[PDB]
Amino acid sequence: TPQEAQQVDMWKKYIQWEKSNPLRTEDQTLITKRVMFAYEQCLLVLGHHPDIWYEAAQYLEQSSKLLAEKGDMNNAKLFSDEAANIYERAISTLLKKNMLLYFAYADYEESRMKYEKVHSIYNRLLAIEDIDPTLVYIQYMKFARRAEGIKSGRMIFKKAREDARTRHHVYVTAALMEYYCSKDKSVAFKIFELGLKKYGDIPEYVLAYIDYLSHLNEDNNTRVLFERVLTSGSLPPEKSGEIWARFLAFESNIGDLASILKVEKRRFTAFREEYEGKETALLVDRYKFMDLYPCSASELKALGYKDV
Amino acid sequence: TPQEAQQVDMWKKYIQWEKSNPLRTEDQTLITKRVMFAYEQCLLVLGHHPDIWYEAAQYLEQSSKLLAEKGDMNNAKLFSDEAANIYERAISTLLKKNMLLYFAYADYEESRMKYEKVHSIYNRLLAIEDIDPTLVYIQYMKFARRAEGIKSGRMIFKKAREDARTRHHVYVTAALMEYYCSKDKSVAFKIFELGLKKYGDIPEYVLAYIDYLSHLNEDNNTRVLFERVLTSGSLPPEKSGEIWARFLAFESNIGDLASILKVEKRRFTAFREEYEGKETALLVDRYKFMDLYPCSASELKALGYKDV
Repeated sequence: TPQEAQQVDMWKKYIQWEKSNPLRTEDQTLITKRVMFAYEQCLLVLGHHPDIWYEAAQYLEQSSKLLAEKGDMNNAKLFSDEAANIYERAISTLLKKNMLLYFAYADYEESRMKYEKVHSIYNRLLAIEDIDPTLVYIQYMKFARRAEGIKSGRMIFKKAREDARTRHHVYVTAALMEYYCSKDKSVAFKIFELGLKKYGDIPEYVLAYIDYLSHLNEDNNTRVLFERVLTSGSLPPEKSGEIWARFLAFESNIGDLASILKVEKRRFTAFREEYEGKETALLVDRYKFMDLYPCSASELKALGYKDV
Repeated sequence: TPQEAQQVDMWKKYIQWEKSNPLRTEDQTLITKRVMFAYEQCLLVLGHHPDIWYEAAQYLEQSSKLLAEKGDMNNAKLFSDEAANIYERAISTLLKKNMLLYFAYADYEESRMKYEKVHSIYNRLLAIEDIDPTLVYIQYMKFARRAEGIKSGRMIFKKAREDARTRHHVYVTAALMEYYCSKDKSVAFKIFELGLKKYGDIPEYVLAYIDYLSHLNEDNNTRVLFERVLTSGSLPPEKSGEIWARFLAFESNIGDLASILKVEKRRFTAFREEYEGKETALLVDRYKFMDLYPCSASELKALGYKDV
């Protein structure tokens, strides 16, 4: 609502004034106390805004940093700990399923080295039945690996495959992790293959896999994967649109005109209904390269051309 | 214009009807003529619709294949050379500078081994002063590679650079060609570097480079590239949005929380204006993964979140 936008601004503009140390004081612990009081007053009527909680926690974070740099250690801990309580209150009441704050809180405790504290935050979220954990497992994995090594990440991945709610993105994340961090193509291939087993009918997963393999730059292996995913019967034709496109493109970069036309023919087959009476529309994707088109916009729509 | 569209559809149907050979005749060359006569009358008034020319040119090419597939060589060649003149007529009259047709023409003549003919078409087009040759050179190089070889491709790439109208896309194409075909990273690097001098300010080109390098999976090199791309003044700050997200994503994949936050701080520092009092919206990009967001679309809305 437009009216609420104004409340949020009066609060933020007011908190800003408070942050500009009106007292002209120098006792940082006193400024921070006045600023927090303001945030509190704000949270009483805007407790449903993730940003309010986040910025407040962010403030105690920067504050604690200042008192530390300026020697004061006692208040550096009090404010550091208070920040974490901000996150706790956030997810413990008004925003119980807010992934954004859970992740912020996780990162904050990770920065403070409280790894067990982190583990309990992610798992706390996961234990909430009505949410899509996919993105949660990903963050969790990135944390395990980052702070406890490969083996730790793998355990989180395993916990992810065993959760019925997890979706395909988790396999992509795991496979690439093995490839980028472990520098291990062998396992990358294994996890992708494993995910292809249950998500061979999801174009974004298949495309995700196709893409990883393409960049290895070994023409043959790449062609096999293309054939396998397109010709296994797992991926419906109505959804193979971009796979065909990618395949065409691939044959264009390192193949020959016979490979290209041949593939473009198999696609027309798959969409004998779709691109019917519009072969010219399909022809465009044979020439377009990142924002460059064989025809003008108006000319391009008069062909009935639509692009992914 | 609705009127225009109605007529095309109208004629396409007729032409199509004539293609069904409503009066069952085992005389193809006659079915063809009847269909071509239909096309001809259509091209007489709708010569400005590329699809009509191409589709007609295709039918002939197919009729030439059905006749040649039964022994009748005479008509096979007759209809083949006929298809070619349809392209020839299409670019010589109403669509003098239409890329899709020149490419389709070139491609057709190429499938018939008429390479000199091909070279002529690409050149007749490049010969036209007011057009964007970029995509024309890209296609020419592709042809030059498959038909005459890598040494030939590099030749078209030279002309492409020599031409003051060309845009960055040609460098990306050459660089990747050297990578995907020549399997030569050393040259891919030079071309990309060569190009980087002329287009360090074009986010599209830079992202293309980063992406190529990034997939080579050598951490420190990728990092160095990011630092150069984002650090030299060549890239207008307001157009760095995406590069910074790639950078943050990159660190998120293979680095620790510190480097992640370090890059996030630099991103913010380069956008104080942009995302101000909207720090939370940026935090979103720290977690998002290929279509999975930490918040609900509406929640993302309130944060003033836009996707770079």
